[PDB]
Amino acid sequence: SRYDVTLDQSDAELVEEIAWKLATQATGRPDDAEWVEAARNAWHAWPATLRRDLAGFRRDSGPDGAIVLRGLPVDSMGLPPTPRVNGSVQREASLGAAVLLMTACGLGDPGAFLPEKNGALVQDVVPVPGMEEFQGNAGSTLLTFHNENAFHEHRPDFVMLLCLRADPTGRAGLRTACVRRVLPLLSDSTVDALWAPEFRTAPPPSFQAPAPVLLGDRSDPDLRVDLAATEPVTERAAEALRELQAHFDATAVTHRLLPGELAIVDNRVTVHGRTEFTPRYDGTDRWLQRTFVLTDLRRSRAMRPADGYVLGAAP
Ligand code: NA
Repeated sequence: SRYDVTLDQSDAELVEEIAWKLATQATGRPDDAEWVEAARNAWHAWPATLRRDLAGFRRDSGPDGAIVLRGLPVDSMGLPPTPRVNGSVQREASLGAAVLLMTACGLGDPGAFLPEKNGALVQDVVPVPGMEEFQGNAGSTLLTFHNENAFHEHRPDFVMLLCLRADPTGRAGLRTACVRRVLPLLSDSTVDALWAPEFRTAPPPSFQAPAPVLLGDRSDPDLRVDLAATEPVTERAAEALRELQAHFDATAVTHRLLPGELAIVDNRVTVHGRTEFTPRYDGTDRWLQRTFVLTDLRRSRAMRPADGYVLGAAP
């Protein structure tokens, strides 16, 4: 499958060399524009095979709206214990930051939101004691299906998750479900409901009108939904969300990520969630790093002071 790519040894070694050079030699640190520039330049040193694979995915993300790359460099011997604080981010140069920011610059540009993880471009996904029930990075209860930052006009176009350390307990898996798999299975009444402006997705409290869930083309729509946050404004809308959830559940691909695996989710067409797990809280738990990609950074300029990578309020 061209949506499941394992790097061959030659390509894996080259990307490792490139990532280490960026991580150790580039001036500044990942959130600095000069480091993102070094990452952009380093991306273009990647093997053509992988650049072609990513370009193909950007053009058409396929029936599941997701790709996984396996065999990317991660510093397993050098990895510290899994962080255990909420809001954990990667401010220092590292191999994980190098891989994520290079790939972001290949697909578009990286971006982040000031009210979420303090606008860091590379964010940790790690379980935190006391946050078990949270619908977010720090939680370990079932994470309900959603588009990332569904409320936001400039929500991520892609969400990238690089696995540093697998969940040792075997119960955690990333779940992705694409509107392309479910649209043909939905009832006419549900489809009609999802095109109507009868859903309210209010911003989270940290970020300080009724609209449709389905967007764009009738046969190949985008979608905008968060099954935790999106509120139906009518009864048919409520029924539509229940049917949509059911079909997401039935058609979702579930992935237990392993070190060196990079999952890239097309957030225009694919929702994601996560199964429940019981953290150990002993430094050995699941550790992903996450970076958002904007396919056209220019569109959010009004929200990006100094033409930076951190989106805040407009106008
Ligand atoms: Na998410």
